[PDB]
Amino acid sequence: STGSATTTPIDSLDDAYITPVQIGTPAQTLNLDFDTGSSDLWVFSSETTASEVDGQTIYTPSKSTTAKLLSGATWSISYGDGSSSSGDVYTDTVSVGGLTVTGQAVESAKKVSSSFTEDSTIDGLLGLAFSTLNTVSPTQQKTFFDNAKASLDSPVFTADLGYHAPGTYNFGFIDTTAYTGSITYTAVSTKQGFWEWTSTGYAVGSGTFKSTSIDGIADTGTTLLYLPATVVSAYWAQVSGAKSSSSVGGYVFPCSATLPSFTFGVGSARIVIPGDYIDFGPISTGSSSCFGGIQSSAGIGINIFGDVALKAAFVVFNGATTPTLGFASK
Ligand SMILES: c1cnc2c(c1)ccc1cccnc12
Repeated sequence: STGSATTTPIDSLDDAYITPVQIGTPAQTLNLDFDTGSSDLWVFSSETTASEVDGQTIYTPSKSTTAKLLSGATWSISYGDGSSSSGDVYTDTVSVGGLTVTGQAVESAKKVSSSFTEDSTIDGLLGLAFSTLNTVSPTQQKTFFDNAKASLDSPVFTADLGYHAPGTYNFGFIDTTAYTGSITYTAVSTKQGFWEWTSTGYAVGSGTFKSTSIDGIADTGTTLLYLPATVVSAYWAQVSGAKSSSSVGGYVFPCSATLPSFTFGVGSARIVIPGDYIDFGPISTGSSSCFGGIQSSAGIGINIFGDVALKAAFVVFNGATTPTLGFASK
């Protein structure tokens, strides 16, 4: 079997992407953020504290004939940006673009932190990292991808994110018309539970490529590209007037400046991120200072190839016995 669904940016900056997901019988459609950096499928629900819901579509397990309370199971997640959510667990039928999984753990949120409440367009998250990161206690649960794996024609999912435009998430097959040239595959380490890989270097604009190993994670749930301080400093040194601002919390640049492109290595292949993709607009309404899409990972502890980098490529997440990541130009 296969699945194919369209993903759409939530705003004009591509801060996040939402993909419609059908949960329960009869179907309840919720717009979820597909996150390859986490492993919990959690949603806003009829059980969420009324004051913490601001416009989201909620899942109502009492209206689903296939919903089952997973007696005594609880979940609690604390994301990298200080955001958190927690609640109880149900099992229910979940479908993504025609691909159906029965008995998928659906984590019903009882409490959500304010940053989730503020994003009215995001109804929950669909975790696509490895199942060892799932927070369900006392019995850890499998991701949607892990549950679908046996049924898929091929144990892969692909991410084709658009720049200020809709894109596609495909499950079970590789669309050979969605990319140009060939796909370069690279090794994945699953030790921390992430799609962790090693980039072979980088270039700023039309400069010389610097061969250096950069260990990072392919993360669809992170908006920006977080790289070591040395790399980020070399990029922003090429932008007149760019500087690191502690009040803003990162590198900012004059909105009138033209940004150079950024190249990252995947084996012997090169993926070019156009400079326009690194512009995240004014820091505040009316400001002539703009926020950069390439930031330091020094305070994070891990390098993250977020939406800024992934949207410049066709990306294959190969969940075979020995997992790999594929990258192609598009
Ligand atoms: C991810 C993280 N921080 C940001 C954005 C996206 C977009 C705009 C912005 C403006 C000021 C400060 N941070 C951000």
